[PDB]
Amino acid sequence: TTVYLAGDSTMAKNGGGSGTNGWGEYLASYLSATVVNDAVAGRSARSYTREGRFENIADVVTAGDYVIVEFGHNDGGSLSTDNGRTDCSGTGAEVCYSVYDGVNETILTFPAYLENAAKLFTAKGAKVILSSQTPNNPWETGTFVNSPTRFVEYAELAAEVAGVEYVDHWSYVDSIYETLGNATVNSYFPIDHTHTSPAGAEVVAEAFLKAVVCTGTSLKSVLTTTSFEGTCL
Ligand SMILES: *[C@@H]1O[C@H](CO)[C@@H](O[C@@H]2O[C@H](CO)[C@@H](O[C@@H]3O[C@H](CO[C@@H]4O[C@H](CO[C@H]5O[C@H](CO)[C@@H](O)[C@H](O)[C@@H]5O)[C@@H](O)[C@H](O[C@H]5O[C@H](CO)[C@@H](O)[C@H](O)[C@@H]5O)[C@@H]4O)[C@@H](O)[C@H](O)[C@@H]3O)[C@H](O)[C@H]2NC(C)=O)[C@H](O)[C@H]1NC(C)=O
Ligand SMILES: *[C@@H]1O[C@H](CO)[C@@H](O)[C@H](O)[C@H]1NC(C)=O
Repeated sequence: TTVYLAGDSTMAKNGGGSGTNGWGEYLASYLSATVVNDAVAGRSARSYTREGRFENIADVVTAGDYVIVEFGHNDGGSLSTDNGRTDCSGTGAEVCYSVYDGVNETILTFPAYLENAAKLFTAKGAKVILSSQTPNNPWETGTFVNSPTRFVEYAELAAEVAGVEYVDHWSYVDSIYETLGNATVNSYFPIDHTHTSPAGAEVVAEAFLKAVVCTGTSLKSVLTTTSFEGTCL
């Protein structure tokens, strides 16, 4: 059994550089399956699709494998000044067109990109888990602010439409950050409000596993332990 990870710098090996790391690097210790971290810094559901990265996973994934997909951090912004990451606005079959990198690109909505990827994998017999994005430092201002982005609800909507599983990674990380407090959580963000230090990445990976155990996600089958702090919800 192999577990494929698709995400951005919050999940990727080496995080966003400068001594930060991604949560995907701390999962293997807790699973009895091989973990393949295909997350890449700076990608959105759009650019990950355009670069052929979902396709690459589709080529090698087999029946029984898992694929965890988590995007959102790089999916917003303005299409007016196209950075190549921003998805088309909307929750369904809306299409946007923008010239980027020498191509008049057809751009889909965030849910559509995730639904299309889920369909490719599911048809081959893989188990897909769509996960909401992790939060930027919620204590950046000295007080706790719970402010989910639109991509948290979109990931949930996508899983529902594609018929796959959903793990609310956002809520589980924000719940543990709230309890850890201001000083500790700020220490997890060494250079900006997005990229976690190795300790923050470990806490973020544990929060994903807490969410899996609490919700009864299929990944439960390859977990080596259920001893993680925090509570269900
Ligand atoms: C929530 O938790 C945070 C983190 O624990 C609390 O903030 C810390 O509070 C302690 C105690 O008050 C501060 O420690 C003091 O620091 C001063 C020196 O002044 C400061 O210098 C810091 C270092 O600067 C360098 O490093 C930075 C990081 O790499 C870099 O960005 C700089 O360019 C520079 O190279 C600096 O981080 C700090 O900035 C903060 O304060 C400014 C106030 O004017 C503000 O503009 C800025 O946005 C930051 O908030 C400040 O310049 C020492 O003289 C003193 O002895 C003591 O060690 C510590 O600096 C704070 N850290 C941070 C990250 O803010 C915070 O109080 C808690 N919030 C609440 C509401 O409780
Ligand atoms: C991109 O393609 C769409 C649909 O084919 C078209 O309407 C639009 O004008 C094209 N963009 C440019 C800059 O030509």
